[PDB]
Amino acid sequence: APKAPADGLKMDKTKQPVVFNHSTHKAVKCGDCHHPVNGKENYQKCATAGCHDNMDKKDKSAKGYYHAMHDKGTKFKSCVGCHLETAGADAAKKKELTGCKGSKCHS
Ligand code: HEC
Ligand code: HEC
Ligand code: HEC
Ligand code: HEC
Repeated sequence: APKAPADGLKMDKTKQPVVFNHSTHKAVKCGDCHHPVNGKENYQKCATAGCHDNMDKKDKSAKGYYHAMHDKGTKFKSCVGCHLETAGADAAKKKELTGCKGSKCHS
């Protein structure tokens, strides 16, 4: 059994880095993010080679890193996708959780 790491993890593959905290996602099952691949939940970094390693922000295939982090209608919920659902009709929360600028993701 893997262990949830400590808060303050940096997602820094790009020029727009994001801090991910596990302690704020306790309500979400590990497997919802560290999703099955070949029938087993995979705990490798999302951008591991052969994973979401296409750094072209325009790509919409499963390989696209930007895509996996931001899109709706994806096989597993994206950061933004889940956050949208979470905020509901609350404009303040929408800003905080889904804003492109001045949000909890991107200052
Ligand atoms: C989505 C909301 C997540 C849930 C729920 C959990 N984790 Fe997570 N974890 C997530 C991210 C985006 C990252 C960073 C990965 C990257 O590419 O930077 C992590 C990181 C981990 C790690 C470290 C992996 C590494 O750096 O090699 C581990 C071991 C880990 N997470 C385990 C873990 C467990 C045990 C969880 C449930 C209790 C869990 N995660 C939930 C996103 C999300
Ligand atoms: C390689 C071993 C991977 C790792 C580590 C992570 N992902 Fe993944 N992801 C991978 C595949 C092969 C696929 C398709 C799975 C399938 O059954 O089709 C996915 C899919 C996604 C999706 C859906 C994309 C879409 O529908 O267009 C998302 C949103 C996603 N993956 C996100 C994600 C994140 C946040 C991860 C790190 C915590 C991560 N994946 C790890 C391969 C691999
Ligand atoms: C649902 C399946 C989620 C997914 C996938 C991810 N996040 Fe999330 N996030 C979720 C909830 C329910 C909450 C708390 C909402 C609240 O304010 O009440 C959060 C919160 C965040 C935050 C703010 C708190 C913090 O940890 O600073 C951030 C910055 C955040 N989430 C980032 C984030 C990223 C980078 C994700 C993809 C890798 C991601 N979330 C996925 C629910 C869900
Ligand atoms: C957290 C829930 C996010 C919010 C809200 C938005 N984005 Fe994001 N973004 C997120 C992550 C996890 C990442 C990758 C971090 C890393 O560097 O590893 C990003 C990155 C970007 C980038 C960089 C793309 C590139 O140069 O490769 C861009 C341009 C970006 N994000 C744009 C963007 C927009 C337009 C958003 C509103 C719709 C937005 N982000 C919100 C997570 C989060």
